[PDB]
Amino acid sequence: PACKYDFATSVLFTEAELHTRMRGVAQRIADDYSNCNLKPLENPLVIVSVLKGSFVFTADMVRILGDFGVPTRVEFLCDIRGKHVLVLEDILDTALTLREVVDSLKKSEPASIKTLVAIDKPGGRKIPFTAEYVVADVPNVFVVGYGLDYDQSYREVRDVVILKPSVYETW
Amino acid sequence: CKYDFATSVLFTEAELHTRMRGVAQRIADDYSNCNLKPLENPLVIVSVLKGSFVFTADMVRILGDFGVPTRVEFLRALCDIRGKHVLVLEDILDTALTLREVVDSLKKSEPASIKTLVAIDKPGGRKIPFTAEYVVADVPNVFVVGYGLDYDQSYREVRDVVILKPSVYETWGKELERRK
Ligand SMILES: Nc1nc2c(ncn2[C@H]2C[C@@H](COCCP(=O)(O)O)N(C(=O)CCP(=O)(O)O)C2)c(=O)[nH]1
Ligand SMILES: Nc1nc2c(ncn2[C@H]2C[C@@H](COCCP(=O)(O)O)N(C(=O)CCP(=O)(O)O)C2)c(=O)[nH]1
Ligand SMILES: [Mg+2]
Ligand SMILES: [Mg+2]
Repeated sequence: PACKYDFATSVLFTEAELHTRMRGVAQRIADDYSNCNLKPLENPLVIVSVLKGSFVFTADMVRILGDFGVPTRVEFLCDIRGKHVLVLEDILDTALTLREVVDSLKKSEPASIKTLVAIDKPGGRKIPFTAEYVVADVPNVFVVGYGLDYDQSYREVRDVVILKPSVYETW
Repeated sequence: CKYDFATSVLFTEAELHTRMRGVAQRIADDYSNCNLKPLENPLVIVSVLKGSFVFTADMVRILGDFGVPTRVEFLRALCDIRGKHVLVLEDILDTALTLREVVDSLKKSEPASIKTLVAIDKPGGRKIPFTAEYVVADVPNVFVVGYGLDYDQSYREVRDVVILKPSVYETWGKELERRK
Protein backbone atom coordinates (compact mmCIF):
# COMPACT_ATOMS: atom_id res chain seq x y z
CA PRO A 1 0.00 0.00 0.00
CA ALA A 2 2.34 2.77 1.28
CA CYS A 3 0.79 5.16 -1.27
CA LYS A 4 -2.31 6.98 -0.06
CA TYR A 5 -4.10 6.28 -3.37
CA ASP A 6 -4.81 2.66 -4.28
CA PHE A 7 -4.73 3.69 -7.98
CA ALA A 8 -1.28 5.36 -7.88
CA THR A 9 2.21 3.94 -7.46
CA SER A 10 3.43 7.12 -5.78
CA VAL A 11 2.68 10.80 -5.16
CA LEU A 12 4.90 13.27 -7.03
CA PHE A 13 3.61 16.70 -5.95
CA THR A 14 1.13 17.34 -3.15
CA GLU A 15 -1.50 20.07 -3.36
CA ALA A 16 0.51 22.01 -0.76
CA GLU A 17 3.80 21.63 -2.69
CA LEU A 18 2.07 22.82 -5.87
CA HIS A 19 0.65 25.89 -4.10
CA THR A 20 4.05 26.66 -2.58
CA ARG A 21 5.64 26.45 -6.03
CA MET A 22 2.78 28.52 -7.48
CA ARG A 23 3.36 31.25 -4.86
CA GLY A 24 7.01 31.42 -5.96
CA VAL A 25 5.86 31.81 -9.56
CA ALA A 26 3.29 34.44 -8.55
CA GLN A 27 5.96 36.54 -6.85
CA ARG A 28 7.99 36.49 -10.06
CA ILE A 29 4.94 37.44 -12.12
CA ALA A 30 4.09 40.29 -9.73
CA ASP A 31 7.63 41.68 -10.16
CA ASP A 32 7.75 41.00 -13.90
CA TYR A 33 4.51 42.89 -14.50
CA SER A 34 4.99 45.60 -11.87
CA ASN A 35 5.94 48.08 -14.62
CA CYS A 36 2.62 47.32 -16.42
CA ASN A 37 0.27 48.95 -13.86
CA LEU A 38 -2.24 46.09 -13.96
CA LYS A 39 -5.68 47.05 -12.51
CA PRO A 40 -9.11 45.39 -12.37
CA LEU A 41 -11.39 46.56 -15.20
CA GLU A 42 -8.97 49.14 -16.62
CA ASN A 43 -6.09 46.76 -17.23
CA PRO A 44 -6.20 43.17 -15.89
CA LEU A 45 -3.75 40.48 -16.97
CA VAL A 46 -5.64 38.34 -19.50
CA ILE A 47 -5.38 34.68 -18.45
CA VAL A 48 -5.94 32.35 -21.42
CA SER A 49 -6.64 28.85 -20.07
CA VAL A 50 -5.92 26.05 -22.54
CA LEU A 51 -7.03 22.39 -22.38
CA LYS A 52 -10.11 21.10 -20.51
CA GLY A 53 -8.22 19.87 -17.44
CA SER A 54 -6.53 23.22 -16.80
CA PHE A 55 -9.62 24.58 -14.96
CA VAL A 56 -8.12 23.40 -11.64
CA PHE A 57 -4.70 24.99 -12.10
CA THR A 58 -6.43 28.10 -13.45
CA ALA A 59 -8.81 28.44 -10.50
CA ASP A 60 -5.97 28.12 -7.96
CA MET A 61 -3.53 30.25 -9.94
CA VAL A 62 -5.72 33.34 -10.46
CA ARG A 63 -6.54 33.34 -6.75
CA ILE A 64 -2.86 33.12 -5.83
CA LEU A 65 -2.02 35.83 -8.38
CA GLY A 66 -4.65 37.95 -6.64
CA ASP A 67 -3.01 37.32 -3.27
CA PHE A 68 0.09 38.82 -4.89
CA GLY A 69 -1.62 41.93 -6.31
CA VAL A 70 -1.93 40.69 -9.92
CA PRO A 71 -5.56 41.17 -11.04
CA THR A 72 -6.84 39.00 -13.88
CA ARG A 73 -9.64 38.21 -16.27
CA VAL A 74 -10.02 34.76 -17.77
CA GLU A 75 -10.71 33.23 -21.18
CA PHE A 76 -11.03 29.50 -21.95
CA LEU A 77 -9.83 27.79 -25.15
CA CYS A 78 -11.25 38.40 -28.71
CA ASP A 79 -10.55 41.82 -27.12
CA ILE A 80 -6.86 41.62 -26.19
CA ARG A 81 -5.22 44.28 -28.38
CA GLY A 82 -2.80 46.20 -26.17
CA LYS A 83 -3.42 43.90 -23.19
CA HIS A 84 -0.95 41.57 -21.50
CA VAL A 85 -1.74 37.89 -22.03
CA LEU A 86 -0.60 34.93 -19.90
CA VAL A 87 -1.50 31.52 -21.31
CA LEU A 88 -2.10 28.81 -18.70
CA GLU A 89 -1.89 25.09 -19.39
CA ASP A 90 -1.89 22.29 -16.85
CA ILE A 91 0.58 20.16 -18.86
CA LEU A 92 3.16 21.02 -21.51
CA ASP A 93 4.30 17.92 -23.40
CA THR A 94 4.82 18.02 -27.15
CA ALA A 95 4.34 21.83 -27.10
CA LEU A 96 2.25 21.52 -30.28
CA THR A 97 -0.84 23.01 -28.65
CA LEU A 98 0.87 25.95 -26.96
CA ARG A 99 2.87 26.83 -30.09
CA GLU A 100 -0.39 27.03 -32.05
CA VAL A 101 -2.20 29.01 -29.32
CA VAL A 102 0.60 31.55 -28.85
CA ASP A 103 0.97 32.06 -32.62
CA SER A 104 -2.76 32.58 -33.04
CA LEU A 105 -2.96 35.08 -30.18
CA LYS A 106 -0.13 37.15 -31.68
CA LYS A 107 -2.40 37.85 -34.65
CA SER A 108 -4.64 39.85 -32.24
CA GLU A 109 -1.66 42.09 -31.24
CA PRO A 110 -1.65 41.81 -27.45
CA ALA A 111 0.89 44.03 -25.71
CA SER A 112 2.78 40.92 -24.57
CA ILE A 113 2.43 37.13 -24.41
CA LYS A 114 3.94 34.65 -21.96
CA THR A 115 3.05 31.09 -20.95
CA LEU A 116 2.74 29.44 -17.52
CA VAL A 117 2.31 25.67 -17.16
CA ALA A 118 1.70 23.59 -14.04
CA ILE A 119 3.53 20.46 -15.26
CA ASP A 120 6.32 20.57 -17.82
CA LYS A 121 7.32 17.25 -19.39
CA PRO A 122 10.49 18.32 -21.22
CA GLY A 123 11.00 14.81 -22.57
CA GLY A 124 7.92 15.01 -24.74
CA ARG A 125 8.83 17.90 -27.05
CA LYS A 126 8.07 17.48 -30.73
CA ILE A 127 9.17 21.09 -31.31
CA PRO A 128 11.43 23.26 -29.16
CA PHE A 129 9.45 25.28 -26.64
CA THR A 130 10.20 26.88 -23.28
CA ALA A 131 7.42 28.25 -21.09
CA GLU A 132 8.31 31.47 -19.27
CA TYR A 133 6.98 29.99 -16.01
CA VAL A 134 6.95 26.37 -14.89
CA VAL A 135 5.47 25.20 -11.59
CA ALA A 136 6.93 21.68 -11.69
CA ASP A 137 8.84 19.29 -13.97
CA VAL A 138 7.82 15.67 -14.45
CA PRO A 139 9.97 12.87 -15.95
CA ASN A 140 8.65 10.35 -18.43
CA VAL A 141 5.84 8.76 -16.41
CA PHE A 142 2.07 8.96 -16.80
CA VAL A 143 0.60 11.22 -14.09
CA VAL A 144 -2.95 12.20 -13.16
CA GLY A 145 -4.50 14.64 -10.70
CA TYR A 146 -4.67 18.40 -10.29
CA GLY A 147 -6.85 18.58 -13.38
CA LEU A 148 -4.87 15.99 -15.37
CA ASP A 149 -6.99 12.99 -16.35
CA TYR A 150 -6.85 9.41 -17.47
CA ASP A 151 -9.83 8.83 -19.81
CA GLN A 152 -11.65 11.76 -18.09
CA SER A 153 -11.29 10.33 -14.55
CA TYR A 154 -8.98 11.33 -11.66
CA ARG A 155 -8.80 15.06 -12.50
CA GLU A 156 -10.24 15.70 -9.01
CA VAL A 157 -7.28 14.05 -7.25
CA ARG A 158 -5.71 16.81 -5.19
CA ASP A 159 -2.07 15.80 -5.81
CA VAL A 160 -0.14 14.92 -8.93
CA VAL A 161 0.39 11.17 -8.84
CA ILE A 162 1.82 8.39 -10.99
CA LEU A 163 -1.00 6.24 -12.32
CA LYS A 164 -0.39 2.58 -11.53
CA PRO A 165 0.28 0.77 -14.85
CA SER A 166 -2.33 -1.87 -13.98
CA VAL A 167 -5.12 0.71 -14.22
CA TYR A 168 -4.61 1.79 -17.83
CA GLU A 169 -3.53 -1.62 -19.13
CA THR A 170 -6.78 -3.23 -17.99
CA TRP A 171 -8.85 -0.19 -19.01
CA CYS B 1 -13.09 45.64 4.72
CA LYS B 2 -9.74 44.72 3.17
CA TYR B 3 -11.01 44.95 -0.45
CA ASP B 4 -11.07 48.58 -1.61
CA PHE B 5 -13.71 47.76 -4.25
CA ALA B 6 -16.13 46.06 -1.82
CA THR B 7 -18.65 47.25 0.71
CA SER B 8 -17.87 44.17 2.82
CA VAL B 9 -17.08 40.47 2.69
CA LEU B 10 -20.22 38.35 2.63
CA PHE B 11 -18.99 34.73 2.45
CA THR B 12 -15.37 33.93 3.25
CA GLU B 13 -13.55 31.27 1.28
CA ALA B 14 -13.57 29.10 4.42
CA GLU B 15 -17.34 29.56 4.83
CA LEU B 16 -17.94 28.52 1.23
CA HIS B 17 -15.75 25.42 1.67
CA THR B 18 -17.44 24.53 4.97
CA ARG B 19 -20.82 24.72 3.23
CA MET B 20 -19.49 22.75 0.28
CA ARG B 21 -18.34 19.99 2.62
CA GLY B 22 -21.88 19.82 4.06
CA VAL B 23 -23.32 19.52 0.54
CA ALA B 24 -20.66 16.91 -0.37
CA GLN B 25 -21.71 14.66 2.53
CA ARG B 26 -25.34 14.79 1.34
CA ILE B 27 -24.26 13.97 -2.24
CA ALA B 28 -22.13 11.05 -1.05
CA ASP B 29 -25.16 9.80 0.92
CA ASP B 30 -27.64 10.44 -1.88
CA TYR B 31 -25.56 8.60 -4.50
CA SER B 32 -24.18 5.89 -2.20
CA ASN B 33 -26.23 3.12 -3.85
CA CYS B 34 -25.25 4.26 -7.36
CA ASN B 35 -21.89 2.43 -7.25
CA LEU B 36 -19.91 5.44 -8.48
CA LYS B 37 -16.30 4.69 -9.38
CA PRO B 38 -13.63 6.23 -11.61
CA LEU B 39 -13.54 5.10 -15.24
CA GLU B 40 -16.35 2.58 -14.84
CA ASN B 41 -19.05 4.92 -13.57
CA PRO B 42 -18.06 8.44 -12.44
CA LEU B 43 -20.56 11.11 -11.55
CA VAL B 44 -20.80 13.36 -14.62
CA ILE B 45 -20.24 16.99 -13.60
CA VAL B 46 -21.68 19.43 -16.18
CA SER B 47 -20.28 22.87 -15.38
CA VAL B 48 -22.27 25.80 -16.79
CA LEU B 49 -21.29 29.48 -17.18
CA LYS B 50 -17.71 30.71 -17.50
CA GLY B 51 -17.24 31.85 -13.91
CA SER B 52 -18.10 28.38 -12.60
CA PHE B 53 -14.54 27.09 -13.06
CA VAL B 54 -13.63 28.13 -9.48
CA PHE B 55 -16.66 26.50 -7.82
CA THR B 56 -16.24 23.44 -10.03
CA ALA B 57 -12.49 23.09 -9.33
CA ASP B 58 -13.07 23.22 -5.58
CA MET B 59 -16.24 21.12 -5.58
CA VAL B 60 -14.88 18.10 -7.51
CA ARG B 61 -11.88 17.95 -5.17
CA ILE B 62 -14.18 18.08 -2.15
CA LEU B 63 -16.47 15.45 -3.66
CA GLY B 64 -13.32 13.39 -4.11
CA ASP B 65 -12.51 13.71 -0.41
CA PHE B 66 -15.99 12.29 0.24
CA GLY B 67 -15.59 9.25 -2.03
CA VAL B 68 -17.55 10.64 -4.97
CA PRO B 69 -15.45 10.27 -8.16
CA THR B 70 -16.31 12.52 -11.08
CA ARG B 71 -15.66 13.48 -14.65
CA VAL B 72 -16.28 16.96 -15.96
CA GLU B 73 -17.79 18.72 -18.96
CA PHE B 74 -18.10 22.45 -19.61
CA LEU B 75 -20.89 24.52 -21.19
CA ARG B 76 -19.69 28.14 -21.50
CA ALA B 77 -19.35 30.96 -24.03
CA LEU B 78 -23.33 16.44 -25.07
CA CYS B 79 -21.20 13.29 -24.83
CA ASP B 80 -22.31 9.90 -23.47
CA ILE B 81 -24.65 10.74 -20.59
CA ARG B 82 -27.40 8.24 -21.44
CA GLY B 83 -27.69 5.95 -18.44
CA LYS B 84 -25.24 8.04 -16.41
CA HIS B 85 -25.76 10.12 -13.29
CA VAL B 86 -25.45 13.84 -14.01
CA LEU B 87 -24.92 16.74 -11.59
CA VAL B 88 -25.09 20.19 -13.17
CA LEU B 89 -22.97 22.83 -11.41
CA GLU B 90 -23.37 26.59 -11.72
CA ASP B 91 -21.77 29.32 -9.63
CA ILE B 92 -24.93 31.46 -9.63
CA LEU B 93 -28.60 30.66 -10.16
CA ASP B 94 -30.69 33.78 -10.73
CA THR B 95 -33.46 33.94 -13.36
CA ALA B 96 -33.04 30.14 -13.80
CA LEU B 97 -33.46 30.57 -17.60
CA THR B 98 -30.04 28.98 -18.25
CA LEU B 99 -30.37 25.99 -15.92
CA ARG B 100 -33.93 25.30 -17.09
CA GLU B 101 -32.69 24.95 -20.65
CA VAL B 102 -29.54 22.98 -19.79
CA VAL B 103 -31.45 20.45 -17.68
CA ASP B 104 -34.27 19.95 -20.18
CA SER B 105 -31.76 19.49 -22.99
CA LEU B 106 -29.75 16.97 -20.96
CA LYS B 107 -32.92 15.03 -20.14
CA LYS B 108 -33.45 14.39 -23.87
CA SER B 109 -30.44 12.06 -23.57
CA GLU B 110 -32.12 10.06 -20.76
CA PRO B 111 -29.43 10.08 -18.06
CA ALA B 112 -30.00 7.70 -15.18
CA SER B 113 -30.59 10.78 -13.02
CA ILE B 114 -29.98 14.53 -13.11
CA LYS B 115 -29.70 17.10 -10.32
CA THR B 116 -28.29 20.61 -9.98
CA LEU B 117 -25.82 22.08 -7.48
CA VAL B 118 -25.26 25.83 -7.35
CA ALA B 119 -22.90 27.92 -5.26
CA ILE B 120 -25.04 31.11 -5.14
CA ASP B 121 -28.83 30.97 -5.37
CA LYS B 122 -30.76 34.25 -5.66
CA PRO B 123 -34.36 33.05 -5.14
CA GLY B 124 -35.59 36.59 -5.72
CA GLY B 125 -34.29 36.68 -9.29
CA ARG B 126 -36.49 33.94 -10.78
CA LYS B 127 -38.17 34.36 -14.15
CA ILE B 128 -39.41 30.76 -14.13
CA PRO B 129 -39.90 28.33 -11.25
CA PHE B 130 -36.73 26.46 -10.41
CA THR B 131 -35.24 24.76 -7.35
CA ALA B 132 -31.71 23.39 -7.22
CA GLU B 133 -31.35 20.13 -5.26
CA TYR B 134 -28.14 21.44 -3.59
CA VAL B 135 -27.44 25.07 -2.65
CA VAL B 136 -24.23 26.31 -1.03
CA ALA B 137 -25.52 29.83 -0.25
CA ASP B 138 -28.89 31.56 -0.62
CA VAL B 139 -28.26 35.26 -1.34
CA PRO B 140 -30.64 38.27 -1.34
CA ASN B 141 -30.79 40.95 -4.07
CA VAL B 142 -27.31 42.34 -3.52
CA PHE B 143 -24.67 42.47 -6.23
CA VAL B 144 -21.67 40.25 -5.37
CA VAL B 145 -18.38 39.35 -7.06
CA GLY B 146 -15.72 36.82 -6.25
CA TYR B 147 -15.39 33.04 -6.17
CA GLY B 148 -15.77 32.94 -9.95
CA LEU B 149 -18.35 35.75 -10.16
CA ASP B 150 -17.24 38.76 -12.18
CA TYR B 151 -18.07 42.37 -12.73
CA ASP B 152 -17.27 43.03 -16.40
CA GLN B 153 -14.82 40.06 -16.35
CA SER B 154 -12.83 41.33 -13.32
CA TYR B 155 -12.88 40.11 -9.67
CA ARG B 156 -13.46 36.41 -10.40
CA GLU B 157 -10.20 35.68 -8.56
CA VAL B 158 -11.36 37.21 -5.25
CA ARG B 159 -11.27 34.29 -2.82
CA ASP B 160 -14.35 35.51 -0.93
CA VAL B 161 -17.82 36.42 -2.16
CA VAL B 162 -18.02 40.16 -1.57
CA ILE B 163 -20.54 42.96 -2.07
CA LEU B 164 -19.29 45.28 -4.83
CA LYS B 165 -19.20 49.00 -4.04
CA PRO B 166 -21.93 50.76 -6.06
CA SER B 167 -19.37 53.42 -6.98
CA VAL B 168 -17.28 50.83 -8.83
CA TYR B 169 -19.98 49.88 -11.30
CA GLU B 170 -21.55 53.29 -11.71
CA THR B 171 -18.10 54.72 -12.37
CA TRP B 172 -17.13 51.88 -14.73
CA GLY B 173 -20.54 51.83 -16.37
CA LYS B 174 -20.17 55.54 -17.06
CA GLU B 175 -16.67 54.94 -18.45
CA LEU B 176 -17.88 52.18 -20.76
CA GLU B 177 -20.19 54.82 -22.24
CA ARG B 178 -17.46 57.38 -22.97
CA ARG B 179 -15.99 54.55 -25.06
CA LYS B 180 -19.14 53.75 -27.07
N1 LIG C 1 -3.17 13.21 -17.89
C1 LIG C 1 -1.82 13.11 -18.49
N2 LIG C 1 -1.66 13.45 -19.90
C2 LIG C 1 -0.27 13.35 -20.51
C3 LIG C 1 0.84 12.96 -19.79
N3 LIG C 1 1.90 12.98 -20.60
C4 LIG C 1 1.50 13.35 -21.81
N4 LIG C 1 0.17 13.57 -21.75
C5 LIG C 1 -0.53 13.99 -22.84
C6 LIG C 1 -2.02 13.56 -23.13
C7 LIG C 1 -2.50 14.56 -23.91
C8 LIG C 1 -3.92 15.01 -23.56
O1 LIG C 1 -3.81 15.67 -22.30
C9 LIG C 1 -4.77 16.59 -21.89
C10 LIG C 1 -4.69 16.63 -20.37
P1 LIG C 1 -5.58 18.05 -19.66
O2 LIG C 1 -4.82 19.29 -20.17
O3 LIG C 1 -7.01 18.11 -20.14
O4 LIG C 1 -5.52 17.92 -18.16
N5 LIG C 1 -1.56 15.93 -23.61
C11 LIG C 1 -1.59 17.26 -24.26
O5 LIG C 1 -2.33 17.50 -25.15
C12 LIG C 1 -0.60 18.35 -23.76
C13 LIG C 1 -0.59 19.61 -24.63
P2 LIG C 1 0.95 19.51 -25.70
O6 LIG C 1 2.14 20.22 -25.11
O7 LIG C 1 1.35 18.07 -25.90
O8 LIG C 1 0.48 20.08 -27.03
C14 LIG C 1 -0.76 15.58 -22.61
C15 LIG C 1 0.64 12.61 -18.29
O9 LIG C 1 1.56 12.28 -17.64
N6 LIG C 1 -0.67 12.71 -17.70
N1 LIG D 1 -21.45 38.69 -10.80
C1 LIG D 1 -22.86 38.70 -10.38
N2 LIG D 1 -23.87 38.34 -11.35
C2 LIG D 1 -25.31 38.36 -10.89
C3 LIG D 1 -25.68 38.70 -9.61
N3 LIG D 1 -27.02 38.62 -9.51
C4 LIG D 1 -27.47 38.23 -10.70
N4 LIG D 1 -26.43 38.09 -11.55
C5 LIG D 1 -26.58 37.70 -12.84
C6 LIG D 1 -25.60 38.27 -13.95
C7 LIG D 1 -25.64 37.37 -14.95
C8 LIG D 1 -24.36 36.92 -15.64
O1 LIG D 1 -23.52 36.33 -14.66
C9 LIG D 1 -22.62 35.34 -15.05
C10 LIG D 1 -21.59 35.27 -13.94
P1 LIG D 1 -20.57 33.76 -14.06
O2 LIG D 1 -21.51 32.57 -14.01
O3 LIG D 1 -19.82 33.75 -15.38
O4 LIG D 1 -19.66 33.68 -12.86
N5 LIG D 1 -26.19 35.96 -14.24
C11 LIG D 1 -26.60 34.72 -14.90
O5 LIG D 1 -26.57 34.66 -16.08
C12 LIG D 1 -27.07 33.50 -14.04
C13 LIG D 1 -27.73 32.49 -14.97
P2 LIG D 1 -29.60 32.57 -14.84
O6 LIG D 1 -30.02 31.80 -13.61
O7 LIG D 1 -30.06 34.02 -14.78
O8 LIG D 1 -30.17 31.95 -16.10
C14 LIG D 1 -26.15 36.15 -12.93
C15 LIG D 1 -24.60 39.08 -8.59
O9 LIG D 1 -24.92 39.36 -7.49
N6 LIG D 1 -23.23 39.07 -9.01
MG1 LIG E 1 -7.88 17.71 -21.75
MG1 LIG F 1 -20.47 33.81 -17.44
